[PDB]
Amino acid sequence: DLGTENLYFQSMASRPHQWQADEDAVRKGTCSFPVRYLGHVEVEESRGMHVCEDAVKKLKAMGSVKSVLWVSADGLRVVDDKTKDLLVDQTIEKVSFCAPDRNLDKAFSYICRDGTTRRWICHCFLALKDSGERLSHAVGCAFAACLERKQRR
Ligand SMILES: [Cl-]
Ligand SMILES: [Cl-]
Repeated sequence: DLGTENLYFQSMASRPHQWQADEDAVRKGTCSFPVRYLGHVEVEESRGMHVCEDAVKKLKAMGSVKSVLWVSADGLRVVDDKTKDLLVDQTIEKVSFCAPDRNLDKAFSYICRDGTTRRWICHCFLALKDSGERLSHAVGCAFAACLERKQRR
């Protein structure tokens, strides 16, 4: 869809003195979060706070993998805890939108376009030690860092 959040505005709002460390970590490619990867789902939109919520409830009603979600300015990565296998390597430039969940506080998801499959694909998570919004803030820092480096280049 067409719809744009002011990234600067929401950066200034999200100021718990725990997330101060997250921003410098995302830029320095060291930022990680313990998660449970729910899976990917077809979604009818590139963005939507409720569109995500839906996609989460699809998977939560379907049937999860212990992993670590890594957040850098170049992309998001999910590494398996059991096998240490790289499960997901999603580039930050083809990520459309991300958001936490109004009704699942540990939930975090992001939408992305896959040009080969020609569809919008959500990717849901349940954080183990953190809140869903903490993760989303981290990925927003990526969105910012990306745009900022693309402007210099
Ligand atoms: Cl938005
Ligand atoms: Cl930088």
